[PDB]
Amino acid sequence: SNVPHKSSLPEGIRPGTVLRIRGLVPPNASRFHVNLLCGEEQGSDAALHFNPRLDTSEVVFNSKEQGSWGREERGPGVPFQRGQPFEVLIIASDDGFKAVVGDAQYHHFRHRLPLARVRLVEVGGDVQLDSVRIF
Repeated sequence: SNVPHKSSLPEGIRPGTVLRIRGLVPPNASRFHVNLLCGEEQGSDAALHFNPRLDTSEVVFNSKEQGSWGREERGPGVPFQRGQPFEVLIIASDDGFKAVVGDAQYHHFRHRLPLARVRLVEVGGDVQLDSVRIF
């Protein structure tokens, strides 16, 4: 069973915040996601949707605003593998979110929504989480 992991952020997140996600991509994984969302409602606007796609060998970044998706950005290749553990940082600055995978800077996603609207982090899909922490 895939069960979403939710972290409420009722005072939001400010520049200089680190979301640290550790887990395993299980053997039959298709894709999983890390979403920074504006509210608890299903289909909430998203400042960031980070979506490793093992099935298509891509990592997609997008936002959702006023109920519509933005233009996808892609990182280089896919630094995740079925059957292997990973660590991702998502780091908030004034300018955007930096994604770090393993020991490497991976992608910068410029803010599209104001960072102050973020209220929730949801991690789900085909992933077995070790831990999620927000600093």
